[PDB]
Amino acid sequence: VTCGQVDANLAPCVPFLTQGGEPGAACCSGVKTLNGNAQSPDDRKTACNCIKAAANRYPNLKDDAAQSLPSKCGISLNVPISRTINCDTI
Ligand SMILES: CCCCCCCCCCCCCC(=O)O
Repeated sequence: VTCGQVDANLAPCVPFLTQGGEPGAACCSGVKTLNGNAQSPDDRKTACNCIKAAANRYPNLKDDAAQSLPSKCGISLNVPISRTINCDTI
């Protein structure tokens, strides 16, 4: 896991994460790839920190979009999309 790969995976989620609505196929696919790549505790902690960085790019981030993404994509998300998560607890 690198932050560049996290950014690539989550890029198609940016409109949903910033405007609400539904994630869409490309976003759900991106998140499933990420979730697939966060296979170890280290990978998960690393991904968590990169996702937190990404989430903190957008002053207009919709936290409830972020919170609804796993249910809308049908996945158990190992690394939640959050601006404030402490990644040590992942
Ligand atoms: C369970 C994941 C396998 C699906 C692989 C690509 C799916 C992309 C569209 C995602 C929509 C959610 C599907 C689902 O997990 O039920």
